[PDB]
Amino acid sequence: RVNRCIFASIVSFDACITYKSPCSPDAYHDDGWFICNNHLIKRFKMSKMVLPIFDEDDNQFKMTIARHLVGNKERGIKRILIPSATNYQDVFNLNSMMQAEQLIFHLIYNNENAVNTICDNLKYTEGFTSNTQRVIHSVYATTKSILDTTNPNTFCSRVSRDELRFFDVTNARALRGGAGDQLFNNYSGFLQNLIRRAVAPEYLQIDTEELRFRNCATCIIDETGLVASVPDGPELYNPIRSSDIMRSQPNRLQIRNVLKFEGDTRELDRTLSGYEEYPTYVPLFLGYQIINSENNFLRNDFIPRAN
Amino acid sequence: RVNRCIFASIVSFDACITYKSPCSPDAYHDDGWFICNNHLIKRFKMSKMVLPIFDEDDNQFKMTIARHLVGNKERGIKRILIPSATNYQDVFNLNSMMQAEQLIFHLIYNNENAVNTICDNLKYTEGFTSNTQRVIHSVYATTKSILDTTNPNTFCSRVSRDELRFFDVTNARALRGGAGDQLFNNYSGFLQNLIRRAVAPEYLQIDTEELRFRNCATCIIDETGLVASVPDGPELYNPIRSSDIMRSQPNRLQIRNVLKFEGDTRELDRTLSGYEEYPTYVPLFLGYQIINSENNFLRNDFIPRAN
Repeated sequence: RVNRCIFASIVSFDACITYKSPCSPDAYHDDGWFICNNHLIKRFKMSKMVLPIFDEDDNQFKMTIARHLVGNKERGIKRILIPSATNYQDVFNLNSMMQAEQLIFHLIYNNENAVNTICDNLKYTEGFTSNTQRVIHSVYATTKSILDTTNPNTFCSRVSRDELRFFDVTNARALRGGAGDQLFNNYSGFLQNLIRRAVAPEYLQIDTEELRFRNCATCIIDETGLVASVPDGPELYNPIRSSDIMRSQPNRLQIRNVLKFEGDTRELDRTLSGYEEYPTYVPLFLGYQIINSENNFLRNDFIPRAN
Repeated sequence: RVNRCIFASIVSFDACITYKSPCSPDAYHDDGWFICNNHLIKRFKMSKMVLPIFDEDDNQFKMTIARHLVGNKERGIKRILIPSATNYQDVFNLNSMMQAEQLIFHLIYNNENAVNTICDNLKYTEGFTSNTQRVIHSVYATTKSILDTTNPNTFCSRVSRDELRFFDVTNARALRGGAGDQLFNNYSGFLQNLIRRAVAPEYLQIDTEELRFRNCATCIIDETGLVASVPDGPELYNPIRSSDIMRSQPNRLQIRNVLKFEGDTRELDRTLSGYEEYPTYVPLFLGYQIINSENNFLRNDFIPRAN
């Protein structure tokens, strides 16, 4: 009934022109992700999806998982999914989109100086006190109201030190972790919640048993933020297919369409019926997870967690 | 209209007891495989499935791929998918099933001595010449009629040397291959066709472009046949779930159901709607493929192929 996306309250606070809100209907779900899918695929290279864990005794249990939207020939900056604090202002080219987007992003990355600069650049204009002040305060309040819940510290911490989620394999039966954990713990609580819900483990630990869902990692935590780079090998094929983009003619991309497949393949598809198609898009997979015996996985209330 | 599975012609040539034929309806498809899915999952640890390849210019192209039916705690013999000539009679305990099954398996692995022994053991019985003679010729003729088509040599070879399928990564832009290729070329044409349609490459080569579908291998070619052992790590999780088994109560397995998941997770599934479920089962993925420029992939007529 109520939207639960940070970008859902985006407003072009000129008080004259209306504003957009392209959030998909899944934003209203209490899934734990606080970004609508459209904003997830437009702002970052991610896409919500679910990973179901089965058994032999007919039991269902599912955990969320993200997906790449990056291709092959894109290298460097274009491979970045969630840039870190140092490398976000350059990759989001913030002087292009709306002012409220800049405010939201600067709140996300704890850049208070940018917030003050946008506020005092807004202040000098005519008609600020009419509606701009109240609208910018409403946007700020909504962003804070979404940011605090994801934050672990807050006023009174509802933190559950149960799911030891380490994005590394060093002393698996311990709390020892590499610099990846230090980099991951350097994000805002919203960022940590998003990256925790986005990437699913390839090794899992419940009670005393060990589970495995992949053989090699897919992404890696870097100083340039979360980057979709396969370790030790050429980048994985990703067909991109269809995704939304800002189409208002500011500038056009070259794209340089890598594949065309000019041949005809109607008969081959016709002769192969439903065989559980198993789509070949590349999902995220990184890290080692440990679950304590006492913990529960049915806490629908969004709890930031901490390892 | 006509079944294209070897095991579809299985008949208990006693002329008194009726015969079984549990092939699924997909056996009648001209999909390239020559084993019904039911026999595929009952005799070997495979299950047919398809894998579509996309582009950016709205084109479709799909190739076959097999699936594991092996769990985690199974080690050694139970990890064997398609046993080789040396290690097939021990793993298939051939003295337990029907005689015709033994004949088929001995024809598959070019064990002519076993064929002659089964024939001259059948010869001495009463009523052999009445109908058992013609039934054993019927079974032999059908098995040979399926075996020769997959065979490359035969009478006149319809072999195409365009697809270079290497189950190794050594001198990718060359014909050099490791011992895996030598072991693979030691199988019957039926076996080669099955393992060619079962495992899909992790790198693909069309013209000059390089494609990728996995970051690390899943199975490995051994002297003990095709064994489903992931390299460099613990065995992958596989729920097994529901599969057919010989249900006549001769003996009962311990199974030792590994997971039970006593917890309740109805609400967690309720709060997550359709999010591209992405099933987490383990498919086969091994080898490097090269496609020449002029080759075609719409040949409905099955061709054994040779690298």
